Amino acid sequence: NLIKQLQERGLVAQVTDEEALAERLAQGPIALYCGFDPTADSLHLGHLVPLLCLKRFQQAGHKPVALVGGATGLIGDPSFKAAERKLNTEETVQEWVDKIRKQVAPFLDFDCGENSAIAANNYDWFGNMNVLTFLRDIGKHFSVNQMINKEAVKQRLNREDQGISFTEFSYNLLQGYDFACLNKQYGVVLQIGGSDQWGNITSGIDLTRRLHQNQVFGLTVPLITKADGTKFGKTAVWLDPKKTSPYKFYQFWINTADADVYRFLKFFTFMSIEEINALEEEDKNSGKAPRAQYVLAEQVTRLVHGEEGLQAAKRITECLFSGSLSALSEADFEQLAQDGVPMVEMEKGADLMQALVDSELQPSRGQARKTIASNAITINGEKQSDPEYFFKEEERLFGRFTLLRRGKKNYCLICWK
Amino acid sequence: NLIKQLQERGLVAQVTDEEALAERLAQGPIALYCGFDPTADSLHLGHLVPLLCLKRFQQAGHKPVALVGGATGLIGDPSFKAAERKLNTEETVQEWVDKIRKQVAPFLDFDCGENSAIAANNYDWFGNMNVLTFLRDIGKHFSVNQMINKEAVKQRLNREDQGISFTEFSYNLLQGYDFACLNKQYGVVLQIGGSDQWGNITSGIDLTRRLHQNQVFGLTVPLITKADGTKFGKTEGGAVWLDPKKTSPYKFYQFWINTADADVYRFLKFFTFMSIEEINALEEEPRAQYVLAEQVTRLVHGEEGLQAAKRITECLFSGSLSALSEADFEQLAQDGVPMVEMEKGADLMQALVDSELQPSRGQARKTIASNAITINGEKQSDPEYFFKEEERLFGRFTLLRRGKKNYCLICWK
Ligand SMILES: Nc1ccn([C@@H]2O[C@H](COS(=O)(=O)NC(=O)[C@@H](N)Cc3ccc(O)cc3)[C@@H](O)[C@H]2O)c(=O)n1
Ligand SMILES: Nc1ccn([C@@H]2O[C@H](COS(=O)(=O)NC(=O)[C@@H](N)Cc3ccc(O)cc3)[C@@H](O)[C@H]2O)c(=O)n1
Ligand SMILES: [Cl-]
Repeated sequence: NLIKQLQERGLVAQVTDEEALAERLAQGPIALYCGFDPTADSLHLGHLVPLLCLKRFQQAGHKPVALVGGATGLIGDPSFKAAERKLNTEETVQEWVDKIRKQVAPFLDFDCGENSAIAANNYDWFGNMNVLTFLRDIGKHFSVNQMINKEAVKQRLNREDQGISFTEFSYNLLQGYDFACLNKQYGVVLQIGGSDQWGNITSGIDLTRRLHQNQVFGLTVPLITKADGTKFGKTAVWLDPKKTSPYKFYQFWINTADADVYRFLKFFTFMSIEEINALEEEDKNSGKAPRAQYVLAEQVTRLVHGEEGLQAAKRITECLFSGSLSALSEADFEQLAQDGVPMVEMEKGADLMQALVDSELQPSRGQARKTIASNAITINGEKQSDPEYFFKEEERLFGRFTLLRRGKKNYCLICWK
Repeated sequence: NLIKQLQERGLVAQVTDEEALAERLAQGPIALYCGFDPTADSLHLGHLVPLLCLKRFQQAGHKPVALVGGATGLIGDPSFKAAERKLNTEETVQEWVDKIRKQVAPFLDFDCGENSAIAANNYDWFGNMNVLTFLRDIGKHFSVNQMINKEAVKQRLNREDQGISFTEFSYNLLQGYDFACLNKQYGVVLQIGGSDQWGNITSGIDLTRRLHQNQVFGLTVPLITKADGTKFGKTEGGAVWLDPKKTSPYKFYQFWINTADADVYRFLKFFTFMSIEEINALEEEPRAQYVLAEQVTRLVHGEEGLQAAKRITECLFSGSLSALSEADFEQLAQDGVPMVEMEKGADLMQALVDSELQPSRGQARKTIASNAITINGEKQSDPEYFFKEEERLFGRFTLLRRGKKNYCLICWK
């Protein structure tokens, strides 16, 4: 029972007619879908949970359809968003569409027979639909009375100053129609998404019933919450390495709290529930701190960034920890400059004293002198006690980088020129 | 000032930026519009007041655009309507568009130089507009918070069972964009309509600022009211239509004759081109109901229509029918007097029973014997009487009267 398995991982927030759906799943393979709107040039961890759920359905023999919102990204989903978003250009949305389609593709199997993945784009049907056709054939089935009371938009109707345009208000109908379209095109009978998408999903179930007279289902995945109450992925943790480096991504998982690590293994990895429970039991019964954060970091970094990406994240982690930077490549230093450690700009010939001031590692030049004399500053992991020390020509790695460290953990990469 | 002249006729319910509109009108000809949606095969008396206002503006040198809602008629205006309307088909709406366009045309001048009237149809811009273009280019300028606060839809936003669909809720944007579209195509700077249209007009004014950076104005006419509080133009038969096949010229003329004294002077101002000074002079007296009937019947049905209405009224008052044509008896059969279809050979007693002028043959006999019945205006007091063939006028009609006023037209099969 796939639904029961997903429930056991904590991956089911809500599900329409659970018995009929589980009966349909047990009968044989179904076609299902999840949509992703292009509101940026990359997906982030928030999007990864339902994307991996598409893969979990596919592993059970079901056929996943990953829709990219070519049309809906030109409209804007207001679902649980406090403010109206500016419209993006057709040109920008198209660029993002191609980037998101290409980022999604490696997470699903496009070559496993009858249940092979499908890439879809709702611009295929909205790009040539007339307004009167939309208002009549689709709009007649929506009650504004019900629409204005939906949890996803109700708060936007409290104050006109923090209101909702007719454009964003119409979004719910567009997503509704997509479900009817995919049902007609591929026999899609299930739509999945994060919990904020419930209302957009249920509109699609109801519309499919009115237009195609078919029974379809919805299933939502919970929005990720931390046990301490703070906002998840607040450092967004992007999937694109040029937005969030494999090193920053790996470190994000390493620093998961003990209260979140087992839930996160369930949500973000393909480890069996038995292996995750064995790992939790081992951490519970070992007289030591948990090791689960290391397993989670390895699993998700390999999944998103491959073995190359995981090996770079570990190599960088190792070199920063050990102090020895000889193993680091220029590409590894580029990850550090991007987002791995705080970084600053400085011209070659600088004394160790002045490097510490602009990096915000020291308040003044007078303080810098005593901190060097106390043998508290390292240059590329080598202890340097001389206050009057100037960096050697071999110390500027790839003629552009030097890693400053004050104490055990305060870093600043200097990007030379 | 044309605005002040409309105000003294009581034709101004609301007007936007009034001092600026008055100054724009005084400077020279403007282009203005009023829209009419196809929800029937004919307009009715409710549509006449804004239609005549387009003519009032054209007489002052302005250029009227009479819009027929080929696209909006496929959507449905919910403004101050208690319930959701069923959608009409594209084929039905198109038939009605052509009928309404043809009905409107004689009221305006399409051949008077620069200010010649224009027939417009919003299907010309919405019939092919892409949904994403409409949602982005138009819908982004509309606040749902403002829309739900429009007076026209407040009664529909409290209970789902007396609710509003997304289709009817979008209507306000279509009418809003028509004003922007006409401003761009023709330099239209004013929209007029009944007072129920205020919210739809103001959305168009706002949208025109947002889209074209142009200042445009709105003016509404009051919804015609009756002093006694009852609905205007609601007769026993229903609405008072402009189409003579729905409401005969005679029935039309009689509706106006029977206007209450408390309404007649106000109605002369709304429905006629008589000067305000003459109406006020007429009030000093009444001839007003006859003047109102003559003016509005001539305006809607022409001189022929008015003459037919007067000739029928006179023949029915006098009982003398020789002046009636077969077309006049057709008006009587349609809606002029009660009518009954009968097989030839029926006796006078049976015609009285079948027409419900009498409850039984026995009673009919006494009523005939009492000299209460006329056949084509001639007394017939023989209770055993059978109609003569010559009494079937045009081989088809025989008008019966019981007492001095109860008519029934027999239409022979
Ligand atoms: N922090 C977050 C952010 C997003 N998500 C989930 O990720 C998925 C993609 O997020 S999204 O791109 O913002 N999605 C939307 O805006 C959806 N309206 C996209 C869409 C769905 C179906 C369709 O027919 C057309 C379009 C959705 O299922 C969200 O619920 C999430 O789970 N947690
Ligand atoms: N009893 C009545 C009935 C109608 N009217 C007035 O007659 C005019 C036509 O009536 S109507 O056909 O119901 N009008 C509508 O539905 C308008 N929404 C038609 C319309 C206007 C502008 C536009 O760009 C597109 C469409 C409108 O101005 C009404 O306010 C009136 O004054 N009294
Ligand atoms: Cl006879």
